[PDB]
Amino acid sequence: GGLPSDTHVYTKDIGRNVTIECPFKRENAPSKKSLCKKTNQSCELVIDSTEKVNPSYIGRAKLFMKGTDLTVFYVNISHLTHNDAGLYICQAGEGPSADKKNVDLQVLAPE
Ligand SMILES: *[C@@H]1O[C@H](CO)[C@@H](O)[C@H](O)[C@H]1NC(C)=O
Repeated sequence: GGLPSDTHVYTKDIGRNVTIECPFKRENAPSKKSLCKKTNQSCELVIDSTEKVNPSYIGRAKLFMKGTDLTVFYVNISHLTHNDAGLYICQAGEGPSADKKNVDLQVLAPE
């Protein structure tokens, strides 16, 4: 059951949607906001605030903020597939001072 530090787990049935919460600090409010998916030593872009999106998620992923809450962004992923399962990282900013949040998506799929 090893996880990255302070991981938020989301559990969804196949074909449903998930809204991932990505907290950050004021220092990174002006910076790029992104979600990426872990591979063992790579994190592959899912979507970022420059409107770049992974072809495997286009039409299914949306990145937004809400109200005047200046300290959190959201990524909704719809039409979940078993291949969407796994670890993701939220990032606000770039480099050593970036705010990161570890996320684990569990997708329950047919036997
Ligand atoms: C997304 O899932 C929520 C449950 O968290 C549900 O209320 C909502 O209707 C779903 N939206 C779509 C477009 O499937």
